[PDB]
Amino acid sequence: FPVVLVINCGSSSIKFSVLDVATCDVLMAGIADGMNTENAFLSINGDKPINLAHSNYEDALKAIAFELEKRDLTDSVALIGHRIAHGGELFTQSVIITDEIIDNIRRVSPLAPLHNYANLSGIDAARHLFPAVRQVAVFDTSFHQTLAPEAYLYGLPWEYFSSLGVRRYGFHGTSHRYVSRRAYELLDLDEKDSGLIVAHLGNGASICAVRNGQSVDTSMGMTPLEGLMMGTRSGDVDFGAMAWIAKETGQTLSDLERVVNKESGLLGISGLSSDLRVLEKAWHEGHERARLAIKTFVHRIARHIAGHAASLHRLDGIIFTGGIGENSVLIRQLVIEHLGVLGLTLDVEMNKQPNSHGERIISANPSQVICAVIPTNEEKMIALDAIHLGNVKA
Amino acid sequence: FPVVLVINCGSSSIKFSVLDVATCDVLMAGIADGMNTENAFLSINGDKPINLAHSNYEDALKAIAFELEKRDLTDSVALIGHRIAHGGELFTQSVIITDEIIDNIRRVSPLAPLHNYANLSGIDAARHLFPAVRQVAVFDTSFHQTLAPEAYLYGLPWEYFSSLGVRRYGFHGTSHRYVSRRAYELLDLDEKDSGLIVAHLGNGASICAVRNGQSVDTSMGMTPLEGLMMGTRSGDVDFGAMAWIAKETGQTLSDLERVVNKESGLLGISGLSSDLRVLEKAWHEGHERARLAIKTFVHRIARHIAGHAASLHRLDGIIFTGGIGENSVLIRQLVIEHLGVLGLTLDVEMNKQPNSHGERIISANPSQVICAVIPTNEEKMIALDAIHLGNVKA
Ligand SMILES: Nc1ncnc2c1ncn2[C@@H]1O[C@H](COP(=O)(O)OP(=O)(O)OP(=O)(O)OP(=O)(O)OC[C@H]2O[C@@H](n3cnc4c(N)ncnc43)[C@H](O)[C@@H]2O)[C@@H](O)[C@H]1O
Ligand SMILES: Nc1ncnc2c1ncn2[C@@H]1O[C@H](COP(=O)(O)OP(=O)(O)OP(=O)(O)OP(=O)(O)OC[C@H]2O[C@@H](n3cnc4c(N)ncnc43)[C@H](O)[C@@H]2O)[C@@H](O)[C@H]1O
Repeated sequence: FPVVLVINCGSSSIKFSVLDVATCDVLMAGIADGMNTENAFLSINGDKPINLAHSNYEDALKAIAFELEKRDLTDSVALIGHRIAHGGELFTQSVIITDEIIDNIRRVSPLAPLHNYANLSGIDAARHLFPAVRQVAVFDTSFHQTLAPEAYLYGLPWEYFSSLGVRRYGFHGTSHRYVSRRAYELLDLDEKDSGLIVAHLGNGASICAVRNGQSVDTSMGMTPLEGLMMGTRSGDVDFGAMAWIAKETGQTLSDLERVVNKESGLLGISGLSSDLRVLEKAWHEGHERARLAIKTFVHRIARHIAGHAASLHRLDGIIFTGGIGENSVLIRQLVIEHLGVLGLTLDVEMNKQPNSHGERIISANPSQVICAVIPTNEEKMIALDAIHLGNVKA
Repeated sequence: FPVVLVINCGSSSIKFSVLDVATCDVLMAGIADGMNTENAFLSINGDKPINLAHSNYEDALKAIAFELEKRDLTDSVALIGHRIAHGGELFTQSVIITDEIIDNIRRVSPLAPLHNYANLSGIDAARHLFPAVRQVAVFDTSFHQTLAPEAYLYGLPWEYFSSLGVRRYGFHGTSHRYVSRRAYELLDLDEKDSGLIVAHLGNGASICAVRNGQSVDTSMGMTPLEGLMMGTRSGDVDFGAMAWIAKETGQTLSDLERVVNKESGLLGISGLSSDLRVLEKAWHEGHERARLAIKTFVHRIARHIAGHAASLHRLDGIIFTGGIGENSVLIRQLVIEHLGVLGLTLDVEMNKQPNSHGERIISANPSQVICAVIPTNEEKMIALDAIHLGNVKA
């Protein structure tokens, strides 16, 4: 009864899950949190916030490793999956982790230094604690590697691309990939003659155009800062505006980077919260800046969905996913009503249904494009990649 | 036989034209150039590049004022029209210039300091040299003042909007307005139940969604730096990318501002020229970076056209205009082929025709959206506003 241990070893946390290989069901989940800090803890299933004060990335996983052993799981771990933030141009698919892969992840790390050096910290720990276990790296950029240069180039001087690697990469690749594969079933589409837009709407948020099974445009950039407005991120912002602000307030690029990344977005406009549930209720209670944040948020989503549609030969489906996309009856409806130009017709009884109803269509019959909600499952996508790679000879 | 003197008094030049009131035809045109410099000259109709070494904004216009008098035109100048770069939120239409208007243009000047202080330099000169002549200010931002907050807000903290006025303004307002008014005739549309996208494609470039006669979205930002890739401007650029470059090369926000504004775009990608004719031929001659610049250029136009379409209830027309939009058979075709998702069908015999054929439809009958080329005429739009305002009592 083999299992897969999935790890996302972020800048300040290690989220993990243990999935059964035969059914891909979660048997255990958890989050080590407050990493590299004095107050570090490990909450499995939100059941016993066990203190692990002053603990590194390997300590957290050595904690977790014991918890699997306390449950006799350690000896069924046949595979380990690692979520990697950034694969630059080197990674176009998931790979069995070897010394070469480590070097290569290390080479692309300058593109996402905070997050990639935490991913490597996690691989290092896992390799120690599970030496006879095959391990697999799954990159959030890799699905977007099929973008053409016209879709990934910035209008900067060519020098910045060829010597410094400045180009669009895009993220949420594992979600976009997973969700698009699931849409071909739900919508009864032929992958190889199909056109989808996937709106991954969580705390971080991005659109992806998937033409014939392949990503052909996505909204995030070299960094997660491009495209949609999100929880705390501004989304697309006029560089001339940012330069004008600099002069006016004395702020530096670094300062404004923090603002754009940590204090902007739903949080920034509303002045209340990055949380959409909080803001939905605030609007309901007559809050005006909450209403503006959401309307702005919706408008930028509508605008990118339509804009990413231009990279398709035909639009068969729009799929919503993520915490916001799976759960917000309002935002889904607002966005879809903002896309009447594309011929969309919402079915509000279908749109009203909670996420418990799973993969589900939410558009009427007259609708020229199918709209659906498809809960993402990144941990399952990582495990399926791991399972496949478990049959390989290295 | 009254005439209107139209002036665009830019950062380094004064373009002018003299239009007949009864027919709106150009009787005289010219460009004072190399302003605030040692080598300053005045080329009327490209006929006698008259040297005017070391001359201010009033000297240039005093030169021009004499040339009108040498042609007995000075005494038929019934109206003067001034092109203003930026009207902030104060100007929503064209106005008879008074002391109040001057103060107000001066108040909004921090939003576009280079260009607005040159506009005021031009008003100052014209007011002196033509004291009994009614004068009119026409702002490139004013047409976009009908944008809703959701369409003009950035995802920055609310503070930056309410105290510093950081919002989208958009430009090419006079062109977008002019061209959209002309499209209602060409396409036999009712202005009040209509949806247009106008692609103003020149050296500077922007899209505008015009719903029921009103601008509801546009691609430029607080500054001309947002949206489309253009001649020397990058267009939309990931702020995270720009911050990453800063760290890597030691460059400042100011440095990167210059790069983004003056060295990027068609120029930047190709390494050859900001000129599209040069690049069309370069591609034809097998040049790869010329081909990439154009493809990138086209792709970002297609993406914004479709994205601005989301702000319409229905898409009746896409209109091309500007030096590139009026004259590039290739780019028009490429862009339209990149929008097959919207149901466009090009008529290539119609698309092949040069600009001499004027306002013209370039789409087939099956096409679900009419596509057209409509030569812009900003000087005529300014004069028509002036003519109307000549009937007012101040
Ligand atoms: N610089 C960088 N470079 C490279 N990689 C980087 C990076 N920075 C970060 N990364 C990486 O990017 C990856 C993804 O990061 P994120 O983009 O931040 O993660 P996410 O997909 O938004 O998922 P999350 O769980 O945070 O939000 P959820 O969908 O629950 O959605 C939460 C939202 O859903 C809403 N919601 C939930 N239920 C709701 C309901 N019933 N109604 C309305 N809203 C609801 C909530 O209110 C909330 O607003 C991470 O691995 C991270 O390490
Ligand atoms: N920071 C700021 N804030 C506020 N306001 C500001 C500002 N900076 C500037 N402004 C103002 O914005 C206004 C507009 O500026 P711009 O945006 O720069 O002007 P434009 O509309 O591009 O017109 P231009 O004449 O330069 O180019 P054209 O259409 O001929 O098109 C030229 C192109 O067409 C191409 N072309 C011509 N014929 C062609 C053919 N046959 N085939 C292919 N291409 C052709 C050419 O190759 C060339 O590439 C100005 O008043 C300016 O002062």
